[PDB]
Amino acid sequence: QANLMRLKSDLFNRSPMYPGPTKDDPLTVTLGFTLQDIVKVDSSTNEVDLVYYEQQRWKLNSLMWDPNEYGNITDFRTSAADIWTPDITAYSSTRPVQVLSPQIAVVTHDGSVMFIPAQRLSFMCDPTGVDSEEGVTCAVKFGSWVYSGFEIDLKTDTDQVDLSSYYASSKYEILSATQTRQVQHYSCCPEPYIDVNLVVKFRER
Amino acid sequence: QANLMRLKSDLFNRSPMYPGPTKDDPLTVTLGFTLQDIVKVDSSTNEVDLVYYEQQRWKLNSLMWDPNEYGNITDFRTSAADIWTPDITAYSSTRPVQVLSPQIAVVTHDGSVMFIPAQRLSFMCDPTGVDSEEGVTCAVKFGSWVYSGFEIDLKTDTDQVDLSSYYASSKYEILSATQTRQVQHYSCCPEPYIDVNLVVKFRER
Amino acid sequence: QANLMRLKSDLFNRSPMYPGPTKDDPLTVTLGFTLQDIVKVDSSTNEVDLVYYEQQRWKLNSLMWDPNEYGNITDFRTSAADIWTPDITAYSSTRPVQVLSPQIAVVTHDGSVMFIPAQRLSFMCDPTGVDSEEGVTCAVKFGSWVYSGFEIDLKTDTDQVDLSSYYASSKYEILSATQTRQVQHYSCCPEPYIDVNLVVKFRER
Amino acid sequence: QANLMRLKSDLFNRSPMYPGPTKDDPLTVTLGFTLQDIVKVDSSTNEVDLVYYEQQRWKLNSLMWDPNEYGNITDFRTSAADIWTPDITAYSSTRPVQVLSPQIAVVTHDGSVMFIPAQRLSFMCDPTGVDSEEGVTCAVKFGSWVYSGFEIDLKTDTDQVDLSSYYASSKYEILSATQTRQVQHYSCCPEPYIDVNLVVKFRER
Amino acid sequence: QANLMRLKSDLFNRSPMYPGPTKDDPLTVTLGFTLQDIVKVDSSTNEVDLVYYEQQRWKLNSLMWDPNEYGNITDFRTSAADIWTPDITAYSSTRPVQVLSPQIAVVTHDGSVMFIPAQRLSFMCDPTGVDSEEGVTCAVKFGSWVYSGFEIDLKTDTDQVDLSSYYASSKYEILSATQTRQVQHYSCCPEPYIDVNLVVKFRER
Ligand SMILES: COc1cc2c3cc1Oc1cc(ccc1O)C[C@@H]1c4c(cc(OC)c(O)c4Oc4ccc(cc4)C[C@@H]3[N@@H+](C)CC2)CC[N+]1(C)C
Ligand SMILES: COc1cc2c3cc1Oc1cc(ccc1O)C[C@@H]1c4c(cc(OC)c(O)c4Oc4ccc(cc4)C[C@@H]3[N@H+](C)CC2)CC[N+]1(C)C
Repeated sequence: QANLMRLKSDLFNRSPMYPGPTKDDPLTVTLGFTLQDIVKVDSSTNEVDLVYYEQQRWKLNSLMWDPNEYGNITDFRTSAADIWTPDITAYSSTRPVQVLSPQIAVVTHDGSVMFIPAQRLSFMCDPTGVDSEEGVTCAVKFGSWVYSGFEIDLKTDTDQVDLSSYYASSKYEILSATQTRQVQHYSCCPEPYIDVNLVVKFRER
Repeated sequence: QANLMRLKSDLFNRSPMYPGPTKDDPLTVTLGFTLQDIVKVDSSTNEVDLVYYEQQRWKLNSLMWDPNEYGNITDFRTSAADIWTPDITAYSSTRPVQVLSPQIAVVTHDGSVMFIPAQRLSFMCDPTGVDSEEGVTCAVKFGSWVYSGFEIDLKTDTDQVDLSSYYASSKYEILSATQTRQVQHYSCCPEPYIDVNLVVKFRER
Repeated sequence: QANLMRLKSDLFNRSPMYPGPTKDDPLTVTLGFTLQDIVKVDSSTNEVDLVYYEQQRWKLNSLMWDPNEYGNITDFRTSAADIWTPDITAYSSTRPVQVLSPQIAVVTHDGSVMFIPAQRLSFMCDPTGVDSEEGVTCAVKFGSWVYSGFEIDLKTDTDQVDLSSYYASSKYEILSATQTRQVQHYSCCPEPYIDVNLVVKFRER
Repeated sequence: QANLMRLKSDLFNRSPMYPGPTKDDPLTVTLGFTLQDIVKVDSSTNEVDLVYYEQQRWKLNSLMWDPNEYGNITDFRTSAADIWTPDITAYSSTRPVQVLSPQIAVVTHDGSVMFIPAQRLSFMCDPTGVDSEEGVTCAVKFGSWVYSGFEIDLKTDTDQVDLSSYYASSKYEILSATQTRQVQHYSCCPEPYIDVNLVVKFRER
Repeated sequence: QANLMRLKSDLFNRSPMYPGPTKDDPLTVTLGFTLQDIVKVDSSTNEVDLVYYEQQRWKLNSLMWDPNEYGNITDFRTSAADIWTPDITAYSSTRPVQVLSPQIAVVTHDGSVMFIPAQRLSFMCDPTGVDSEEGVTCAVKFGSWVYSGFEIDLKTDTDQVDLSSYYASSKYEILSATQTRQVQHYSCCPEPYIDVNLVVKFRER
């Protein structure tokens, strides 16, 4: 534990925290979703509740170290509060997202960070037709709240949502689930905006 | 990165925080709304729930810098906790407002700040007649809680609520949505009080 | 800005915070209610929900200053957390009160403080008869939780609750609303206790 | 206020906080309940909600002073965060307890502390028979979560629950309410455990 | 009080907090569940709510002392905030866990820690058949959120859940409850992953 304490002190206590990305030093965040359950549909307010894991990854020069200088530590776990993290947010939630897991990240000696919060999210969806063979389609966009594509770029590893852990006995079965990078341009500004579109088709039985 | 780190230290770590405006140093806050959805109407209690983005802009001389002195940085993002923010509040909410987005501001080198919190708001409105073709009109005033017009002035860029992001499968159809600056006068004191009246006429799908 | 920052620095950063009143240096807190809406009535549990502004005023010697020494500043606004506040409490709530407004107060150069929190309160009341013409009466007492009348006295400026802001389209119509200072003797204790009794008579409109 | 400021500084800003009791230096906490209302009875989940004031009293040598040294001050009010407090817990709650009063205590010159949190508690009870002339009996135990009776001894001043403030128009009549110190033997541990059994008999209307 | 104050200062105020385990300095956490009550069952969302006490035990060399040096103190109670605690998490919750007990742990002179948070948990569970003689079986896995079996190994003293405290009058009767260590291996990586599977069979009473 002596070496890890030294490393953390060197990384965190010995310099001002990373002030986030800028156009001159942009960063790429990879997003991936693991859908666990569709827990609730409300057809009187058009709200649907999902439970999922959101995998985020990024890399910072300021979090790099040489394992040989620290007893060959190649990675460590630490509170998310200890590091900068991206402001990735649902764009059409209807209630504050509910965090279901400890806020702890894994940092690797190449400066890469992996952070996987589990969340319950209520978002806007008209669920009518959910009780049919065809099912229904809902969508919610995820992206930075304040950084344009010039500061934060988003990427997915695959366009397919991970369904391997979807609750087998859910009230709702998943027909398809995709996660797709998009580039928007608002008629006010020249910079691109990026989001990842979570599109889920599902039905009752 | 080095220059941004130095700039924030100069802006935030060297002086005390802006103590807010006064009659001698008044401020103008620009407000605007982007209505995403009407998520609930409760006819038993006369409450209606909105989800919206709330644009706020103002400008502080104490947040100014010369880009040439800081590696040509022209603006930056920072936690809204790092800066003074106006106490803009709904005048007829029935529940604490729920914040749906990160609290992060954009600061520009001219001292301008832009802050766009997304919110779920419950407020007083009698929805009677919402299920007619003529619909129903509700209204909520927004303004400073403790500053009069001598200290904080309000403006809208436009009197038209931004509806271009309105949920396309909402239970409710928006007939009109305006945001209008108003000068109030309580028969207690001379100084004027300013508010922005959000007025929304809508009906069931 | 400079003068104000200097004033606050002098009032808040140079001496320990005011530790609250004692018998030898008692304080008077003036209370007043602006009733905005009766939002909910629950006959299953005998709970009624009110939304109101609670106006509080008191005066501290330690908050005085000479405007001439501070650029003619005669008053200022500041976070409620910067100052001592009375522990004024509803005595028969059934849920934690919910705060609907920013916790900011106005401080004046003679040491007077004005604080007006907006709140939603659930309290004990049997609504039986609310649907009639006579309506129903409910009452709730407000006062310090831990200070006796030897340390904090209360008073009202008028025993008439301010209804000039009551929601015109409430489900309930106010027939009467009074706020009355009471002096209580508790058999446990030789000190006088003071409360303000908010009595509201109302019916379905 | 000068004298009170000195006293708090001497009591609080000189030594570490009291680290809580040990077998070598045990502490006795006195508990007393004032039942204000049985708010809710859920027959579908067997949950009952009470509102009560839980009076806690204990005494510490480290909180003692001589009034002659501090301007005849014999007691003072202070934030509960300023002092050690016992971890008295309801043992079969089903939701986190909700605090309804300010977290402030009264400290007296003999080192005695009195802290009276008003709370709303949901707990496990089968309300079958509540709608009979005989009513139903429910019980809830209170005591330290982590201290044995070797470290914290509990007592009541009376076995009779204070019903003098019970809400006159509750949906429920109280047939009886008692609070009884129990010495408990757990087979895990040779040390005695102590709890206070709150037993309430009640019926509809 | 003096000796304990010394001990806490020596354990907590001299060195940095334990930074958590690593592959070189792994840690075993022992878990044991005491099931108090199955409180809710929702067949429209497939969620079930449990109240239980989760015993957690582990041992750090950095928490050891010689009782002879500290007045024979053999163990002490302290806020869970003063120490490192393992990130043990339910893998299929549908809402943030609710904490029902004080966050206070017991530390023993051999460096061992015992911490027993009482909690209400909502987790994914199809209750179909709960209203039958055979009842239904649900399960939820517990483990570290970010540590693999190389860093945190889990174990149970027994595979039988503690039922000695189950609410006698619950709406649901417990047919069986087991808690068993399991070793997973996720396709991506080679390190073992460890969880404790809590399996409850139950029926309406
Ligand atoms: C639904 O569409 C939007 C999606 C998103 C945003 C904003 C969107 O559209 C809006 C954009 C604006 C207000 C309200 C909006 O609803 C701000 C916009 C604007 C101004 C100055 C700028 O600086 C010079 C600037 O860049 C601006 O444009 C953006 C500001 C923030 C964001 C995007 C664009 C991120 C912002 N956030 C949550 C991410 C997703 C002044 C006023 N003006 C309205 C023109
Ligand atoms: C690791 O598990 C426990 C941890 C702790 C305790 C008890 C625990 O589990 C037990 C709980 C019980 C017996 C044996 C136990 O081993 C009592 C339990 C019970 C009854 C009545 C209650 O009131 C009407 C009640 O609240 C009960 O549950 C608790 C009682 C005390 C404590 C917790 C729960 C605190 C008690 N102690 C000091 C703190 C930590 C009667 C029937 N029943 C046996 C089911």
